[PDB]
Amino acid sequence: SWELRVFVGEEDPEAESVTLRVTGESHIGGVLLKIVEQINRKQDWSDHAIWWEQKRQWLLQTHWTLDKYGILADARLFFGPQHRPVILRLPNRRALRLRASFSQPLFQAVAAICRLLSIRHPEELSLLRAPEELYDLSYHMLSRPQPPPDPLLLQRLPRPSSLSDKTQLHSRWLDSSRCLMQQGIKAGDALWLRFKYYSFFDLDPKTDPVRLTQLYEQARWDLLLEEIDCTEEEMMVFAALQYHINKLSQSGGLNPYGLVAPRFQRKFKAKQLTPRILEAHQNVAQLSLAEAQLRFIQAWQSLPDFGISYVMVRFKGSRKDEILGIANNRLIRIDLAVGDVVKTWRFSNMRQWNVNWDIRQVAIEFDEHINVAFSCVSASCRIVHEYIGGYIFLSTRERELDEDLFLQLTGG
Repeated sequence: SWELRVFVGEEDPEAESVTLRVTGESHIGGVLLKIVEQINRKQDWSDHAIWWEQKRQWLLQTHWTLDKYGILADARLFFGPQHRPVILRLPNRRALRLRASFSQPLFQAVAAICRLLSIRHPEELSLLRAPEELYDLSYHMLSRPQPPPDPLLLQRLPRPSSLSDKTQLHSRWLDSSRCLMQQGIKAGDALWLRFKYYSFFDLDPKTDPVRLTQLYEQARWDLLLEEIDCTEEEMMVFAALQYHINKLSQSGGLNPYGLVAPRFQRKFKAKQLTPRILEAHQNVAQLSLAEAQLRFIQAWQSLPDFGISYVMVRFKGSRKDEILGIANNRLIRIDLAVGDVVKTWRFSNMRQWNVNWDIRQVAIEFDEHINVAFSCVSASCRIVHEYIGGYIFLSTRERELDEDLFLQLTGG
């Protein structure tokens, strides 16, 4: 019969404490009720749990003992709500304040978020942490395209200018087999909701207005912020489509600099840009809003670099860092000295993929005993492993969401 202290403060967690006589045989459900007991307040307690700092783990096993968990008098235990506020930044750039579980595995939290936002197929989306004002929930904000930005915003936001720059984003993906609390996210932090896997199941104009709009917005911002490349001509049709989408949104000058990537803004005068955009607009003026959004997506899907998530890696036996491209059906190896793809491995030929955790190295086996190994320079082994297994999991879809398969394939 010994002494266990549990932190109980809401604002500063460590401000208020409660102290309990616990016997090592004490069950988590018991200690939870003993904590609530020594708190003056009356409220709903059904969301509260204990976070064990040292093991980075929630004590969700109601009927395990402190001994089973390995808790002693030194363990730093935090009693608090499982659900906490986050700022969710949407692909359309708007922010929303939402309640998220800090204890569910991330993919469940994403499924919940997407359920609230009426976005089908949440398995295609995930969350990114912050790099190294606020709106409230509504249909209009989620379903209507957002007006063209100030051109100055485009010129002043950070933009990639090399293949290697494009690896930075992918370091920010959270682990979908783990919970937010486990991954360093605190109440009130910003999380970015993005389409992660460029493999969109059953995307139709009619059924998915929020899904369509958000995907469109993600594609749009990738182009405007030069996350993906396109030609001059391609930019003019992208610009014409944005203009058309926006004009249709409004009724239920042209400012062409609000419609094109900065490299075009700095190359062409607004006067030179307008006629070319109007010209391209002639080819798309007949389309409905949803048809034009789909058209924009399809033209984006046709770009040479489309659908590739770049990760900086070092292949086994290699003396230089190289780029690994992750696409929906394949892995590609890019030699930075060459500038070119030098090797492709098809997912159709993939047998098994693992992380050897002692050397922090991804190892993949292919048909005819072809073996590829590499350490991860940007991102992490967990990121690459999940991305690969995620794609394989999604290719299963033609046939409810088989969560167990997803977790085995992504190494959770």
